Amino acid sequence: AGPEMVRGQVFDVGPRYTNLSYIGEGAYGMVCSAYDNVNKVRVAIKKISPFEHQTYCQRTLREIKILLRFRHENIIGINDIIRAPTIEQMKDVYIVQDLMETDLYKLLKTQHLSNDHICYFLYQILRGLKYIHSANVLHRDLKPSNLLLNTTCDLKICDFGLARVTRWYRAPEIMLNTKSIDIWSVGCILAEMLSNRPIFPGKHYLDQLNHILGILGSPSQEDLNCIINLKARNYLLSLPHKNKVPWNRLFPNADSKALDLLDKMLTFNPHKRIEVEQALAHPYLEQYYDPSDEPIAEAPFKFDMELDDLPKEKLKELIFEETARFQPGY
Ligand SMILES: O=C1c2cc(-c3ccnc(NC4CCOCC4)n3)cn2CCCN1[C@H](CO)c1cccc(Cl)c1
Repeated sequence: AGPEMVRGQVFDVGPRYTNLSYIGEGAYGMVCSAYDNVNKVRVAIKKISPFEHQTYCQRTLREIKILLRFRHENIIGINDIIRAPTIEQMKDVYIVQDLMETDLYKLLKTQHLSNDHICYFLYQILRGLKYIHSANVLHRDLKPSNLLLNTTCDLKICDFGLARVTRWYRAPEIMLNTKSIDIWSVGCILAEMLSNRPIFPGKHYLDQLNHILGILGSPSQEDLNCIINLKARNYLLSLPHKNKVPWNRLFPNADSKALDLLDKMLTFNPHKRIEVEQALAHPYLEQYYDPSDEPIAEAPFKFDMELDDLPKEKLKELIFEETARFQPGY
């Protein structure tokens, strides 16, 4: 037989996983769907090739430990991990996850969402985020392609590769210098569900700022009273005045409760931005909000080691150890 190959990438995941097809990619790897001949369903297999770069090694170890600890309906998990039987041979890691049918990015390219569906998707994003944040974890890269959907509108957040204890979805703080950065991203996603287009599609860093200011209007002095990059501050002060554009002009036929929540998520000042529990409790989400049925994590997630300080080789060792429990005869 042999090991299978997909678009230039070896996928050494047989014999349990076969019939592979491309379904996505990342900076240092690729995702395929595959047939699992044990559970008799198709799965997703995420191949990661990180070991040349320390940063990639850090993220890979964070992603694995986070996801193996988390357990939540609106969060992608890990069912299996494949890697070589010896550390000298381990060049790749294969993370096996539940297969989802599509993502919100694709959905928004092809479909108009009803207000009820927007409401329901927003609720599930926030319910999952509430769990994440309750563990004192930040996702940091929420965007429509990281929101997976199955046939029945169940939603799951994926790609925890940037999790810690994308320009269009990037909060102003990030560019002008916390859980509030995920809230900003969710705001951008809500706006995108409302109009089927990204609200702040900047082509570069400066242009991103101009797009935000183009809607929010010139920042107040309180908005600028904070630690801020000098270049950014000087740049913003060099700009002419910008008027605030009212949400109901940008989104003429949107539910007014949806816009009220949007306004609170897309607040320039992170300290004034709505937090996830308040967002779930907002009137827009009344029909789904159910604090009886919104799990939080038992304890805040913490790492025992300073991953930032460790050399690649030590991290690779840790990855080898973390993944050992999935090896046969363990
Ligand atoms: O982590 C995922 C991922 C995994 C999945 C996933 C998981 C389960 N099912 C389905 N179904 C598909 C069916 C067709 O339509 C789209 C959804 N997708 C999606 N993503 C999002 C994009 C790919 N990356 C990340 C980058 O962000 C990544 C991957 C590999 C290496 C590296 Cl370095 C990073």
